[PDB]
Amino acid sequence: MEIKTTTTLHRVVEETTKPLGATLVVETDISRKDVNGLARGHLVDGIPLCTPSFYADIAMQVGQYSMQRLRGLVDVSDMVVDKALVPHGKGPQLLRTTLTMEWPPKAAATTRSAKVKFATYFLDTEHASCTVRFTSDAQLKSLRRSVSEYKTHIRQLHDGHAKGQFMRYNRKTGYKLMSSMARFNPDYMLLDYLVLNEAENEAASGVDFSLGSSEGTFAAHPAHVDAITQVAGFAMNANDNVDIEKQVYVNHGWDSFQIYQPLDNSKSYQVYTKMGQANDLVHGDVVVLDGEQIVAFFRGLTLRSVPRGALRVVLQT
Amino acid sequence: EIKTTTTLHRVVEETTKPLGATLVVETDISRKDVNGLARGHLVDGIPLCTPSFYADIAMQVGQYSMQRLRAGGLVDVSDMVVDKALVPHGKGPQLLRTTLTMEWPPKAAATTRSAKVKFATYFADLDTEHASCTVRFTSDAQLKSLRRSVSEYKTHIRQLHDGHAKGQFMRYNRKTGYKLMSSMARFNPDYMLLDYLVLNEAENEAASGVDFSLGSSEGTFAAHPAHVDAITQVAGFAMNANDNVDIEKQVYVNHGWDSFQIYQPLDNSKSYQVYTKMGQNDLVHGDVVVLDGEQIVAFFRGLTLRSVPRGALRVVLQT
Ligand SMILES: CCCCCCCCCCCCCCCC(=O)O
Ligand SMILES: CCCCCCCCCCCCCCCC(=O)O
Repeated sequence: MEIKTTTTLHRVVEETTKPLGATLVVETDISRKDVNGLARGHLVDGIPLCTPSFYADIAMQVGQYSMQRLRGLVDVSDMVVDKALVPHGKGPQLLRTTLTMEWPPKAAATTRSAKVKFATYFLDTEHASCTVRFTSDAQLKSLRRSVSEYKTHIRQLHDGHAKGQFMRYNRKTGYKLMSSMARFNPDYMLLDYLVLNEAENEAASGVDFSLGSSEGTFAAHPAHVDAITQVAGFAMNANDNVDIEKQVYVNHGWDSFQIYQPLDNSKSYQVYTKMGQANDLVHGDVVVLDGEQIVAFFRGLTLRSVPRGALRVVLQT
Repeated sequence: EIKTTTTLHRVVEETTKPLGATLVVETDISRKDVNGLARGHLVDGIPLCTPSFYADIAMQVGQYSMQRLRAGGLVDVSDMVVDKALVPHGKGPQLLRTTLTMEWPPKAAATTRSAKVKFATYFADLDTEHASCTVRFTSDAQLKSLRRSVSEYKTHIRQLHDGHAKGQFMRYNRKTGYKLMSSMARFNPDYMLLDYLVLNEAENEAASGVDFSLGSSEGTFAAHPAHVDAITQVAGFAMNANDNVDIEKQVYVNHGWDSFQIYQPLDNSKSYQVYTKMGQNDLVHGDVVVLDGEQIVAFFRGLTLRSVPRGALRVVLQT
């Protein structure tokens, strides 16, 4: 019955079932040595930051649990990041995840979504929220039919590079290109290579999870998931016309995220995205493949253009 | 005469004698017409004067001394050694004094072919000794040799472009290249003159198009500091842009060079082709050639870069 504790889910604070719904509150001390390093995924202006993928992992966990006890794909949807979470590492820093569900009398078994909120307590700060959904395989089946199409897009990008049309970045050079904006926890530096067609903010990347350490138990390793979103972040910020000393594209959230095959830390995967031009926001889909197999998919991944200076000022505040 | 220019403000001392002579000139790097120019690179928020700044002044005091001791010449800024960083504070006057000294037999001075030059800052009524070099009134032997190798340099350049066209080498557009180096150093906009650069990392070999029309370069000079620094930037980028070089830990910085000659004016409206093969203690060296189509424009022989810890660099500059 009880939910399994993991590297990213440490304790159950509250769990109460009710006739018209239920509530599940879990806790994670992001200062604990087995997870503190992981909670510090990005580094901006010397300030450590927790990535959206961190919340997504916990969401999948409390979602998969809730879905299994009222009765198989869990979609971490409508992800919204409101305030940065800085893992200070000075004693306990409790991140509380609250999941809530509602349903008509004796109809709990048909519930297909739940609201999730993420906030730290010493209330400290409300950081993010999302809606976990127990979705259908309609999208998966659709993606499977488009596999050859994605493969062709990927192939065309490599052919373009082979003709000197698009840039191909080796891992260390790509991270170097982004280094004035942000540095990454070594365990998060999983992009092996990336071919970028700047004209369409379109990229094909090889992500190799064997390039980092990922010990622990998770639903979806935060480093693996963040790596997937990094392909889109790089596609935007690596454009010749984007001056990262003045304006940069940062994570905002996403509309939908589904994983169909476990994210193996010994394997490499192919990631493809065409973000496009796009007010203040840009959005696009990101697909992950393992050869001919559909592994995961972000629908509506959203990035926001913000002043580099303002970003710094806020983080330093 | 010793015409004053944007980088040479006034004569502090000039004494000619039987066994030689001395020429001391002064440059207030805070003056509005040259202050921005003296701030070529920015490392950890600290502005830095580039070696090319000294080279410009050296060419000036050198050309002057040369044309003066003769009844009529290529000036080589050789043995350039940069000892201490020069940080243009912009807090009032900052006097950079250039001292040139010559020596010769009692017979005739018209045969003098070199002069010692030193660069150091002094307060208003010594601050730090920054660099030194030996200006030489050289022959055209090297120029003639370089002209015979033009087709060879052209082929190296062509091969780099052909490699890129096959996906073998990286080609960096101007802004992307500066972005790649931005965590290590930022540049005065007038110094961001590299239009594109094709790099063969295996041999730290690069072919770059430098376009002087990409920056502002108003004023009078012998060799504009931004133009000359841009030439050396091709080699600096070739080294620091290697995938195996982690600029968060180690970086290749300017050290100086053995020889530098300019054969054609460095026109601020033109673009030029720059080629270097730096190849593999803590020092690396190589030659850098500048072409204008089929014409040899300039040449650095023995340009030297030094590998230094990124953090140590920061600590030193902050001090
Ligand atoms: C082969 C390329 C390797 C380099 C990959 C770099 C990934 C860059 C991702 C840019 C987004 C990071 C910006 C941090 C701010 C934020 O999103 O909250
Ligand atoms: C097309 C490429 C454009 C980018 C050109 C970047 C030139 C980088 C040069 C690296 C040397 C700069 C290091 C400063 C420290 C020093 O030399 O004293």
